[PDB]
Amino acid sequence: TLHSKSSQYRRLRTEWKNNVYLARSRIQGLGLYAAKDLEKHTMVIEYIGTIIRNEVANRREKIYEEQNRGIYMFRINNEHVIDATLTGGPARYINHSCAPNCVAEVVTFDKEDKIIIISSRRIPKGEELTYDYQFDFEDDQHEIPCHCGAWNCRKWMKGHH
Ligand SMILES: Nc1ncnc2c1ncn2[C@@H]1O[C@H](CSCC[C@H](N)C(=O)O)[C@@H](O)[C@H]1O
Ligand SMILES: [Zn+2]
Repeated sequence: TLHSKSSQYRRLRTEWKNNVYLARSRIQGLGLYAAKDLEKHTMVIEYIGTIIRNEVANRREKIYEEQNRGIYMFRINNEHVIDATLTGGPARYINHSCAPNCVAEVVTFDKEDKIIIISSRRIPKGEELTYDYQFDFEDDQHEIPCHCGAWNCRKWMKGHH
């Protein structure tokens, strides 16, 4: 079926290169933009990387912090993180917004769990892609100023300089 989840994912693997482009962000550093008008609830790009445990992720983040380099991770849940720092794709440049246009959802395809960035509304060509990073207050991580610039911006987020 053309509109099934598995078919959407299969189309994603061939189309994602045409959905997005990397450019200077209107938020911070580099960001990811819609290369074309994207319909609502459409799969945009997969957050690829290496699935690791919290223990492993915290040890990696220390390693990275000692280098002059960005850290690129997506937390799936309390147990696992996708580390995109070494093996990620352009989805790792997607910035946080307190008022985002995309959502990240787990999708299972041929025996694997995947994080797919999905539009939560129509996105015009040239608009920056964002999702909400999901920083819970219960300690866990550090936190930096948020510069997403939205009206309801919580002024803080999880991350690094
Ligand atoms: N709304 C926002 N406000 C401030 N910093 C942000 C942000 N969204 C993303 N970032 C920064 O981007 C990182 C997440 S990865 C996003 C890619 C990053 N902009 C880059 O050019 O490499 C975090 O370390 C954070 O510092
Ligand atoms: Zn914000």
